[PDB]
Amino acid sequence: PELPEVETTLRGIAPHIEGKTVEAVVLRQLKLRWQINPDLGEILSGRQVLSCGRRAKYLLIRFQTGVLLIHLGMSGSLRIFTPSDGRIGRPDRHDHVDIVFSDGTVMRYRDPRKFGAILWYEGIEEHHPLLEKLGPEPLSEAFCADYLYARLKAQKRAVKLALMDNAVVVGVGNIYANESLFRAGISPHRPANRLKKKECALLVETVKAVLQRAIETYTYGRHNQPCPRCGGLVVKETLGQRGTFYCPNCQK
Ligand SMILES: [Zn+2]
Repeated sequence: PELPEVETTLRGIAPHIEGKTVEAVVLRQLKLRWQINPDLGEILSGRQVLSCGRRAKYLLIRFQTGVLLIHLGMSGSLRIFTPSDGRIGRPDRHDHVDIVFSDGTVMRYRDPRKFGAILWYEGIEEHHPLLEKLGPEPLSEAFCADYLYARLKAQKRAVKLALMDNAVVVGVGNIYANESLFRAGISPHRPANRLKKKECALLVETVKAVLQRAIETYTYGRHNQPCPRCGGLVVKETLGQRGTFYCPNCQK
């Protein structure tokens, strides 16, 4: 799951649980990628979920005594059973966590590869070990032109290495990085320092647009095919330990 997948998971889960009271927590597994607190039932039972949100690939269920972090990893997913619909199908070898509310809603966590994580954190999200070294979120006004200009003035690896760095900004993997760097016309190999504000603005805007469309659920893998704007031979290179596609006639 990439960032937009987790965002649509959040938007599909938030209404059905926000404001509800946890009646019980059935644990069918205690070891994922990290150990699950073996006594989540008493911890969550009776305490209303105050809000729900996301940061990078981590879903956050904020209560009044802490926060529950859920990482779906490589194969993880969540599903909501409303009591007014159907029947709750019997669990699986891969349905590890149930959260039963007093409304009847049930939240089931499924991870056939046992790679996700369910962590309970009493403290400040700003200082979580898995969360502190993260940059600002795209889709947020903390991702401005001035932030990027101040963040690229120090290091100047190629633009793709900095864009795919979770410390610079979260959630832009290979696909979105390539697509956003073409649509901006800034080139993957440009020195990060040698851009300027007038292109950092348009690049953060194009990143936001690429991601925003990526969540409403293509210009990459197009080497040796003419470019939609220039028309150029767009090339494919392996630098950055990941595939790269760009138009050498546009992007500088
Ligand atoms: Zn072109």
